[PDB]
Amino acid sequence: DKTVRWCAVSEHEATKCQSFRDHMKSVIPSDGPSVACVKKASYLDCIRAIAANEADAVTLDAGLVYDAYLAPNNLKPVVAEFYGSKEDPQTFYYAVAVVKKDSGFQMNQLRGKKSCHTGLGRSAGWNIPIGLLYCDLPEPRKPLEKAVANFFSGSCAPCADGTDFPQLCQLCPGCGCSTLNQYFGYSGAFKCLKDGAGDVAFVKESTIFENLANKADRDQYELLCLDNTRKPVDEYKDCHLAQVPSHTVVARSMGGKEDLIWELLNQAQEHFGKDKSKEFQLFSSPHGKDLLFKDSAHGFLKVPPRMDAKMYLGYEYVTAIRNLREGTC
Ligand SMILES: [Fe+3]
Repeated sequence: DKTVRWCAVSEHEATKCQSFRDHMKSVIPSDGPSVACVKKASYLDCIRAIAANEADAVTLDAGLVYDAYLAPNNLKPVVAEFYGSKEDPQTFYYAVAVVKKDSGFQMNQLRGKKSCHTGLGRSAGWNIPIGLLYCDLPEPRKPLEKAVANFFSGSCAPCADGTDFPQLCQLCPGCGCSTLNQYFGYSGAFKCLKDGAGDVAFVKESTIFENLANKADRDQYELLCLDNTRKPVDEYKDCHLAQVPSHTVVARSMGGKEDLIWELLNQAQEHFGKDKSKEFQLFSSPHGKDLLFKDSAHGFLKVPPRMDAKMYLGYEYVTAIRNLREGTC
């Protein structure tokens, strides 16, 4: 019993959140957990809000989970999304590089091309691809934003500083850090490529399938494999950049309501999980893609007692992120 203040980032998420609140009210008893919606302009305002006791929960891509863990925020992962199916839940997904068929370039010929990123600091859209290309970048590689802006001939990296690094917002003026920016997130990064703004889109394995329903339309796209070859979009298991940890809901370390957060989400997935309700869907919405939780998610799993961001993410991934921030070739 009692309120979980969910942090909605911008308009579309705020609308889905208010719908969430309302449908949970209709099914959950007077003594069950309820939802309140707090709207912020970016995921960063959400991390700050939670730390400052203005909100309680927000789902973050694993790469952002690391930053949220850092002081002075010190937030921790409490609930994780899982993909695949309820039968064989996957707590990881694949980072892939989508390109158009016959565009004539491999992963080793990305210099000078235009790039579409989900957002600065995110797993598939930034950490993995930029980590792999790091030494191919021109010195000085610090700041990273400058070396990246100089490698490609223009990009859309939502949440990046357009003032200091304009080329990083060339494909999406302003580098908006929410769904208000049409080239934000997985589906936004894919639109950026489909529209012809960029040459490559750093997204996950399900993105193209979530956007193009016909196989004939998807046959016009390919994946860049690490062995400097290309494979069709269905062969991502044999052509991906890396496997990354699933998105996770984070909360305060003190007075964080993690029990209530789990109680709310567990009930939520039961009533509004995949194929559960005709009235409301937790993992989809007429208002946009990946709002509050990823559309590709099938449910939630509780994170073990007192697990910190570092242990949750793993040694490898945390090293990848570290090596990107300082990093020596
Ligand atoms: Fe992600």
